[PDB]
Amino acid sequence: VLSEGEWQLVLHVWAKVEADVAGHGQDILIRLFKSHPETLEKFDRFKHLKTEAEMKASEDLKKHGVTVLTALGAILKKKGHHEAELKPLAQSHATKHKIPIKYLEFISEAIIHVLHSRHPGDFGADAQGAMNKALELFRKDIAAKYKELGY
Ligand code: HEM
Repeated sequence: VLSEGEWQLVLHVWAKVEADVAGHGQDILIRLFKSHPETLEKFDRFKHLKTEAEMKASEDLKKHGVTVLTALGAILKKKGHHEAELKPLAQSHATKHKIPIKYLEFISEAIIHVLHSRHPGDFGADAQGAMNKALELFRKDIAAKYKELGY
């Protein structure tokens, strides 16, 4: 369970993200796809993209990054009380999009990396640790839903 102090560190840096949702979403998905190409293959929308420049030029990718970060922000602001938000997300990702938990670990690493690059003054080690804990909680709770469903 995150402490109040940990949630403050998480939401302080997240408020900085929300100033440029789309640019963060691009950086994060591109890092994900470059660092873990298996993840790109899960996206019929995006698997035609073969270079970083093509990824950065795709408006559809930018739109999707906004969708992803908007959902994540809504979850983070619940400070753990996110059951209702995770239900549909876990269901779609387990049963329709077929995303392993490990790939959620990979996107978490990309989120952390981009936050560090964009917001170093609000993302020192204490804040990095807190954000890691928040994304771990996210994964833990999705994984329990995956297990219920047999994924
Ligand atoms: C922070 C973690 C993530 C969040 C918050 C998130 C959120 C979302 C949201 C809100 C949607 C649209 C509604 C829905 O279908 O549930 C979606 C769609 C989708 N997600 Fe995620 N997602 C996450 C991680 C991932 C990862 C790591 C992958 C793949 C490696 C993935 C693959 C997909 C796919 C394939 C779709 C459908 C895209 C389409 O064709 O329109 N998601 N995600």
